[PDB]
Amino acid sequence: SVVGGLGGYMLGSAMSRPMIHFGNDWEDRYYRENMYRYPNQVYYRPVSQYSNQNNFVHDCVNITIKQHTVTTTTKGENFTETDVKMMERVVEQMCVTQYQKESQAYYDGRRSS
Repeated sequence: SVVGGLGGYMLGSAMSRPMIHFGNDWEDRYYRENMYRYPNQVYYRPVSQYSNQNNFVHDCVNITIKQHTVTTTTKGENFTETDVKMMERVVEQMCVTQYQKESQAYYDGRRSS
């Protein structure tokens, strides 16, 4: 299964974008401009071999950014470490929450959810 070019991951739903302002006086305004460039969603693996939360998040901050750092970057996207970092933050935030949900779609079978 491949939701375009994943290869064998899930691809999440798209949601609002966190306002990431970093405590800086350029990184807020910088991100506020360029934020539309980022994937509005994240890639991931099933939590059914993870049990932690943060392990999953590293493993999906990996795949999401990796994909965009190879995939979009070959298709005439091109970003800096500075942008790749704003992506890093965004993906971290969105992925923790994707985890909380897919967790509630992994262990949930013992409840009604």
